[PDB]
Amino acid sequence: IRKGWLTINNIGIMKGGSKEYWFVLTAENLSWYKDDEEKEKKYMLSVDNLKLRDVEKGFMSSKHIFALFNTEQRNVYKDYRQLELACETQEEVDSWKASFLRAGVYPE
Repeated sequence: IRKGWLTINNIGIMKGGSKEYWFVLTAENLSWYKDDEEKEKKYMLSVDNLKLRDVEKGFMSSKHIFALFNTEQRNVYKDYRQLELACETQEEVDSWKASFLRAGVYPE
């Protein structure tokens, strides 16, 4: 539904803390790539089982932040703080959230 660059701020210390990844959001799958060639298909998140979450006051609010989480299945994607995602502006976060809603991701 929507493709573009998207930063993750919660990554295991053996790789790095913050890195930009290519993200493709569809109703069938949420596919994450190291680059914009759409060749690696490193992993995919579930669309219908995944949920959007807002973050409470107290998080680092210079970046615009939201989160992806799942609780119904054992496959919780390693729960890197319930897949916290961040963008430079609120418009990117809202466009992502709307794309998740169109894919089939339910609101909180």
